[PDB]
Amino acid sequence: SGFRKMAFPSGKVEGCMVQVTCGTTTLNGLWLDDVVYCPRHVICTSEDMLNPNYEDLLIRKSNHNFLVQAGNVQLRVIGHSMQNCVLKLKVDTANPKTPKYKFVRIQPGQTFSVLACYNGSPSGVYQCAMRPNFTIKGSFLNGSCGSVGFNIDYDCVSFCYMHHMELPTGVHAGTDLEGNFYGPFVDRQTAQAAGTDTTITVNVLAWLYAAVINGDRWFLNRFTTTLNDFNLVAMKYNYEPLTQDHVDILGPLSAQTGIAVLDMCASLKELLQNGMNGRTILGSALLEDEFTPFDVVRQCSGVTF
Amino acid sequence: SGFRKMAFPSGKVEGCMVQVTCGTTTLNGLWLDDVVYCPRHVICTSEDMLNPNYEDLLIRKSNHNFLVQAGNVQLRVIGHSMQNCVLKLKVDTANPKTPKYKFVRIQPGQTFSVLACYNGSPSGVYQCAMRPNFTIKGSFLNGSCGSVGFNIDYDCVSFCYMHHMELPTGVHAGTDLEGNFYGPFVDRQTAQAAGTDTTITVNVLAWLYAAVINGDRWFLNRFTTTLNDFNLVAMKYNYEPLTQDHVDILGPLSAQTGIAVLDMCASLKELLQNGMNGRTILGSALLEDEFTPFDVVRQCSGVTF
Ligand SMILES: *[C@H](Cl)C(=O)N(c1ccc(S(F)(F)(F)(F)F)cc1)[C@@H](C(=O)NCCc1cccc(F)c1)c1cccnc1
Ligand SMILES: *[C@H](Cl)C(=O)N(c1ccc(S(F)(F)(F)(F)F)cc1)[C@@H](C(=O)NCCc1cccc(F)c1)c1cccnc1
Repeated sequence: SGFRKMAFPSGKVEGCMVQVTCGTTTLNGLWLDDVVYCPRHVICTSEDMLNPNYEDLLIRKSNHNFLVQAGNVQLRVIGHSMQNCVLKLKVDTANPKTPKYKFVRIQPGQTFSVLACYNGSPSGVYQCAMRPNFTIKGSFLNGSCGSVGFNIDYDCVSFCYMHHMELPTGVHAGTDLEGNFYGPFVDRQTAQAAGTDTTITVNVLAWLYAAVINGDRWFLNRFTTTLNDFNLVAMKYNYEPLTQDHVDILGPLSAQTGIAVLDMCASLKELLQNGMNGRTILGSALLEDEFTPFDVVRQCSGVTF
Repeated sequence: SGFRKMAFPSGKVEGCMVQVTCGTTTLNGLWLDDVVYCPRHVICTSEDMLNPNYEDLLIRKSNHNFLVQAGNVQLRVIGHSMQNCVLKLKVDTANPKTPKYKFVRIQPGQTFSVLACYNGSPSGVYQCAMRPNFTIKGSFLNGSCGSVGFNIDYDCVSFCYMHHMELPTGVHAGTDLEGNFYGPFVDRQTAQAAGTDTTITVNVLAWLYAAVINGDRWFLNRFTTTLNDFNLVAMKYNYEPLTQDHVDILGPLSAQTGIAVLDMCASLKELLQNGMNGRTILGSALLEDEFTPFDVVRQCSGVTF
């Protein structure tokens, strides 16, 4: 019993983190095979971060200008290129600790573990959701850039996120491992709007299923509803519309609990319209939307990697 | 910016987890040097868990009855003993991945990372506090026993917790690595009272400092108070008494923020007496007490290991 925001075990990702230095800028890189991946803003100086011409900046740089360090071991750079917003540094040595891995572009509302790093060394590990507005609410200081987000499936690490920036609002923006930003963000120090964020409805419902599995039942009501009627209420409270695909994905939790998805939708409506009345669910006084239905099933049947 | 419940990176602990089997019971063990540590209830059968005589049960067992497996590699058991509630299995091989490590008995209100395991394999990693009543609010299924709690200081892992049991209430009890239970708990299937839990006041105050550092300031009031007066209010809301040692430990956060500790105490009193009025602090609609003042300082200056 119990339900917690659990990260993946970070050991396999720890073995790939390196430090990348170019001039005076130091940030984190990801060493897979004989390639090191890092944010291209490593080549930027303080005077060019307002409007960097990355193609012109990268031209003033050669392989020897990139200092890559894995622990105390200095790697030798034999090639550099730019892919979208990431730099790929070809090194003379294949990482002996390279795990089985893919690059994945995650969809909004999916979750992943962040290994926050400084100077190529790990600080800590937390579970995150890609918000509908393609930001994350993380914990990231100066130097955390190049820290990565991942999921694990048995032995394969699926990298989905590289940390690039903090917006003036205090939320976090980054790219996939091909260097394409999630959302409309660019890698320069200019004001950027994340836009209206919404609550991941399917995830809140997964969490209400988690709650019932663990004996929090007080919010279960005698009412049912319709996708259309529920969705009229979703839009009012800035919740993502619920679709039959969402309903289909909750099916295991429905089947487990014998609570029909639309009956949980009616429970959720009463909470949105009435609040929690100073009560709590799984230790929160708010509705939690950072657990996918896969995250509930994983946690509740004790899936190992 | 941002503030999150961050666990330590789990790589060094992953390399020490093994599976321990005795008869039909399988649980997790911790392989350090040539010793494997596990809950002694590994020797118990379903018919003896209500009132195990551990000394009599262990007598019916020999080294060959203990099956220890690190990945697919079967370890050879050349000695077994019982220390309090843990079994120590001497194996023929020193763990090649043994990290620099100590055993530590943690104090109530201290925090640590749990690597939840099944069949000697990691599921995930989360940050926990030892509650004042010596329980933890974790996520643990059948088979999670032997999962460990730790803190890291640069390169040294300090193991503080081994998971033993779930109480009928759904909270979690365990031992230090010398097998001494935190709290009054025993390792048998009998009803056991955790007792009244209290809120870790010093930790709530650290978290209010974290909140101010990150720009949540709405709860800051024009009132001050006294340790004695604050403590009159603490006892009413089941909060631990605040002592000058607590005040002393918050000093860095005081000094950083220029908010006197007793001024934060007055802020906290107004919240306890008035509630949050549907507002939120660092994304919670409740007062959070699972960050130590050391956890705030770590997270806010980006300490790596
Ligand atoms: C990267 Cl190691 C880092 O921590 N950055 C960072 C620094 C510079 C740039 S860039 F170079 F790419 F010029 F473009 F600016 C990106 C990221 C910190 C950071 O985000 N600095 C800029 C903050 C800012 C201000 C106004 C408008 C913006 F879009 C951005 C950083 C600090 C904390 C967390 N992550 C990153
Ligand atoms: C250990 Cl792998 C495990 O998951 N246990 C467990 C099983 C047996 C015992 S024992 F053997 F030591 F006999 F003593 F019971 C301890 C722990 C699960 C568990 O706790 N089972 C007993 C539950 C229970 C019921 C009533 C009163 C009690 F004190 C205990 C376990 C399940 C989930 C999380 N942790 C442990």
